Amino acid sequence: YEPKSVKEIFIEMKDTVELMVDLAYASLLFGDKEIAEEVLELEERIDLLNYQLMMHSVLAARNVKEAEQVITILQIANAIEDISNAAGDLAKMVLEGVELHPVIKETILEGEEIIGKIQVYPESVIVGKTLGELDLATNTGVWIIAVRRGKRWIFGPNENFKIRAGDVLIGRGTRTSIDHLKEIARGAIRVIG
Ligand SMILES: [Cl-]
Ligand SMILES: [Cl-]
Ligand code: NA
Ligand code: NA
Repeated sequence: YEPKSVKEIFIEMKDTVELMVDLAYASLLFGDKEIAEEVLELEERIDLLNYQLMMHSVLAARNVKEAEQVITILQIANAIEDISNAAGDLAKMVLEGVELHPVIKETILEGEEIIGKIQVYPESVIVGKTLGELDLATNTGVWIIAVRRGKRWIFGPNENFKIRAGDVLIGRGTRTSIDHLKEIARGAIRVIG
């Protein structure tokens, strides 16, 4: 079985925890327990990745200097784990079904960076275009963290994911970036970039 590198594991941990925080906020904004459950599942993936990272890091150091260097990696992974656990604490609030103070959703919709729901209409030029080909993060500033398609969720969709009419995109970005993508998704804006 092909071994992974410390960097591959590290990159997945970093990418994953970022997705987790975004999804944690999304679960609070929409009071969505399925999103919240995904966060807890990602928390488990982070623990597994952290374990592999420690296994690799331990085995990779044989002398003092190497040891000192692998320790810096473990220290950062520990910080990532702290963030992962914090995101899990937010998701747990949603799973418990507590009544959220109204300012919470408002805060999520009004910060420098926000979470937004974007409905894709049939006439939108993005229909039929995969995420890889579109790369919305790059071309629109709107980062897609999940997609609701009917009765199913696609979390952290890759480049092989193709957008369809009816899809509901969950994005993270500035308010103006979100309103802009909504116009594109509606069909009002026929041009992308
Ligand atoms: Cl690598
Ligand atoms: Cl379609
Ligand atoms: Na060692
Ligand atoms: Na739909």
